[PDB]
Amino acid sequence: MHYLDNLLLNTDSYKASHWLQYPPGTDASFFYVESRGGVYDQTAFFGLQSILKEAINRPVTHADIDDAKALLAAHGEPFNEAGWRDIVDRLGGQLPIRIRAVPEGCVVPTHNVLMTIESTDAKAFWVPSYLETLLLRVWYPVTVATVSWQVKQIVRDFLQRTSDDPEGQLPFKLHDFGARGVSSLGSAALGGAAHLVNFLGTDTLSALLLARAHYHTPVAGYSIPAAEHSTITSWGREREVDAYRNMLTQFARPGAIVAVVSDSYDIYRAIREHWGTTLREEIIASGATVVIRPDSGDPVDVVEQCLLLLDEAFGHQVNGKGYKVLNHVRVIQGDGINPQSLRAILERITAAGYAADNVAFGMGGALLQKVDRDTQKFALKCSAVRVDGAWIDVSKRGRLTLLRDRATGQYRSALLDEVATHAGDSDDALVTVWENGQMLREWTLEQVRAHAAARL
Amino acid sequence: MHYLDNLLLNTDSYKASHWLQYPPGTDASFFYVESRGGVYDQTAFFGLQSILKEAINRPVTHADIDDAKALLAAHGEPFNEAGWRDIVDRLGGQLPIRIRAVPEGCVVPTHNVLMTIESTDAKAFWVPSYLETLLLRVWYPVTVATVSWQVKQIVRDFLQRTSDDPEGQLPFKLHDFGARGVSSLGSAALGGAAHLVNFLGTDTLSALLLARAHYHTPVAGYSIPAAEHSTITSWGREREVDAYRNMLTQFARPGAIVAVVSDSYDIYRAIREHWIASGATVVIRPDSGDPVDVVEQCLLLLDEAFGHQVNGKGYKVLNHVRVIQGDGINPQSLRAILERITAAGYAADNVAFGMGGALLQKVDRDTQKFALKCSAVRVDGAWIDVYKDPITDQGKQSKRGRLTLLRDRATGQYRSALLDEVGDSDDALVTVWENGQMLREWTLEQVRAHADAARL
Repeated sequence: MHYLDNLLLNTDSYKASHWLQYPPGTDASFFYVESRGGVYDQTAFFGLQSILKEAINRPVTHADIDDAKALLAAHGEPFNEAGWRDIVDRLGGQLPIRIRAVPEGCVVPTHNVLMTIESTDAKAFWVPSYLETLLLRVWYPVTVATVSWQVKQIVRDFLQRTSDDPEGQLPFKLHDFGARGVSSLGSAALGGAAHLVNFLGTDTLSALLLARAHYHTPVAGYSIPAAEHSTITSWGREREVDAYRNMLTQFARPGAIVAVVSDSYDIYRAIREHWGTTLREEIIASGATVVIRPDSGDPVDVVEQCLLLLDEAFGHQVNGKGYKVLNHVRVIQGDGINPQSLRAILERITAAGYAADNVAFGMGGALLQKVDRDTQKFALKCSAVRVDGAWIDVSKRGRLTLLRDRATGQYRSALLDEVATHAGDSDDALVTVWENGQMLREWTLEQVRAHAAARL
Repeated sequence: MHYLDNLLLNTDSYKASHWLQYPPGTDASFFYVESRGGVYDQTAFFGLQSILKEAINRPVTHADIDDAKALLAAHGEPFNEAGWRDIVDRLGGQLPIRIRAVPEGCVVPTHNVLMTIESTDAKAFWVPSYLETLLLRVWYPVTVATVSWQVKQIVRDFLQRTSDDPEGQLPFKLHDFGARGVSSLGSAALGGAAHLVNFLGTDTLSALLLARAHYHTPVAGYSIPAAEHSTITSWGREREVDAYRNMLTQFARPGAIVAVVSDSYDIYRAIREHWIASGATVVIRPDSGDPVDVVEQCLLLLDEAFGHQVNGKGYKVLNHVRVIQGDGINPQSLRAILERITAAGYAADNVAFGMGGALLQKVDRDTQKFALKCSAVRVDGAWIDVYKDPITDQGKQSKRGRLTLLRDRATGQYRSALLDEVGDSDDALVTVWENGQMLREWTLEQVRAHADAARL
């Protein structure tokens, strides 16, 4: 990625000449980030720590300026060469900004300050605006973390009603399969880590690498061996049961979990005859759990059909809450899953008397790629500048922060002046996470996961 | 950055388990890529060269294996340590695969082979499937290049009918400003470069860096200084005319082009309520109103204040001023604008378009139904077709066997064909990459030539 290792070019073109647009005598600038609404009423704030670590990873250099000046000139943009040289020569190439943010993992209602960015040097007051492009991409990890968090609340509800161990089951019920469906490796890593705020199951190895490098977590998630259509069908139709038996031979051990896509030829026959008759005793003797995966048919209907046929072959127990738990086998549905279809499946199977323990869900592109900056109407806005020594407002206005009520937990946005006058009942909910080149507050993924305490 | 620098972990977790699942006697695999349909009936192939240069940038090493071995064990996957050590020790850490692709920039109807991947080593025959995750993300640059190419064909049609210089105007008519609305820096670079296949205007500086590093083109695109609305709002309402005045004295010079943003109502007051010498062209961007209506109204008002000349086709061309619409632009609304303004008698010269998230982010793997399928394997010395039964395949695999793409000599038409059958057609794929060596590479100039030659 060394070709992209120049912070001065990690911006929109027109920002190269933007400093010339401020009023004469401008001395400082203040910006905030918020969700202005969208699909969900609240957002799980995540990813700013990774953005800052990766995008601002070294001092700016004179060679950075040389390359940027030449490229921008031929590209058609003026460039503040003298201003950047001053940052290199006088400020050590460190950016004079202060960033404050709500602790990552907190879930905050929309229309609220989530981050603020302020200039810390009078001559280089324009730096916050230069960083708008790379900082506003925080919309992506926030939105993925929010989608994942919203799904977690849905599953938790049905597990509460129908399972004897809701919180033991819950972290494995949404599995991220989206690395092939997202637009970049870097997006897979950050989007996948955003899912891991809420769940433990992932096939996005890049998310483990980002969690290890940026969130102090050596092993942030887990997965299982799983068959693909192409390995099954390479055996030939006549050897479908041998392909399945090989999955057991390689991977079925006591306590192990193994997923097998079972619709290469006919999933009803696969369950009734191959798994449920020919291989049944081998599965029982393995001590393993076999997870059946449909990959065709109506997503809701086929999950219920699978549970019924698996029940007929393997039996069930009834749990403390009166719901059936299949013996030795589970179902995972990755096809056609969104929060609406996921809730529909859970509604269908619990109404048929099956515990939500029996099923798990996969999302791929619907989680990592079918999100955009408008999903939660993300915005980064200038709220105040200092001109001739006086702070001037630029409907949210002035130097702002986020407050949290100590008794109710409710959030609201406020002027910084009111942290003192409202020291009763409310605390400042933002913390300073980055200032003048120094990251000042780091979270572990464990801490982020603890914050994501939020229910609704 | 460096935390993602291990090709062995740039895959889905279950791919670590995958080689154990093939039948005894397997020793080759074959894969093809196609678009199965979707929004558009043809796709511009672009981006594989950047994916290969960045994702496979060095030989695999023993250190890579040690790191992958330890993480995957903790994560829950088996790992083919011996197979990877053999690749490092016997094959120099070079991946034993052959990739063939249509030359980048070529535009191919859907339902056609665009790429094939085949194993080249009998022991390491499982390597192509291991790379499926990172290779399938070629869907993204192909899809962005396709959206941009489809916009180019619409604008081309209207310029041919109403402009005296269609091909001179065309490359500046769609401007990318998606860098803040895309999910990561890497996606901004690769998606932004996909737009540069068709057009010259971009605010995505990351795309310039990728075009230079991966497509050998140091200055691939251009932009102009542009007023930020909120910075103008920082001068105070009583000095808003002062703010726009500053914009021109800083940037407006003879051959220059400068953009000013404005609320549509203030364009009215400026010309009808009353609220040329620099030699520059000023491009006005309205920020309010309906996209089709407001562009027509701006042209009418601007005609009042600046006048126009009639070109050789009979259409009015404004003096000194142009209009760019960057709000609400998608291919359908862009065509509605061109219909309206040309019905009003204005040449397509007068207007340009911007797309942001709508170009770089609001696309997914389903936009062009992008597929990568294993279509054949060799087992016990015989090549066999690989496929799900038609009743469960749901149309996702249209082809079987070892395949290529042909170009008809008489008609220039593309069609897909079995390699064993391959008469008045030439093979349209070239071998771009084999066993660690990039065998055919393109400059962006060549890519653009391919795409610009394609029509409809």
